[PDB]
Amino acid sequence: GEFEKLEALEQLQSHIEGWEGSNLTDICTQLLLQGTLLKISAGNIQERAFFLFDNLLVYCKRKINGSLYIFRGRINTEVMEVENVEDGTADYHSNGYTVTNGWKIHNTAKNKWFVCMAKTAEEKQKWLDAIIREREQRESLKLGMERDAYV
Repeated sequence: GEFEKLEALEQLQSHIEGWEGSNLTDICTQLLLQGTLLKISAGNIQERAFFLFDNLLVYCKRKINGSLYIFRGRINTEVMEVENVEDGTADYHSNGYTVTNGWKIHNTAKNKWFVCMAKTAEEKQKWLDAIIREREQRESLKLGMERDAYV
């Protein structure tokens, strides 16, 4: 049930070194998707492990020692926007490199944009679908609660 998932979250976080901020078991309940993506941010091109939880996106550098990942950043999905990027696009957001299977993420709390690229079109679609699902679940929960408070 819910409790075994929380234990799983604590275990997952134990594989991430240098964690910043609140713990996964305090704000999340599930993992929608994990995978490797190319991240282009502020002139830097870096491969990262991305984790999309309910309410939270985490990205890490890939690394008895249980550490597999090095914490690099997190975004509250409530303040995250996503914008499609069409294949063949090349501008300063991608350092002038041609983007394929890519998209942009806006961290609105830090007013910061960065580009993500997957290796395949199917993997890109999997990410876009998971981002949509995360947002839909979160909005459904929130609207339900507000409906309860309002009526």
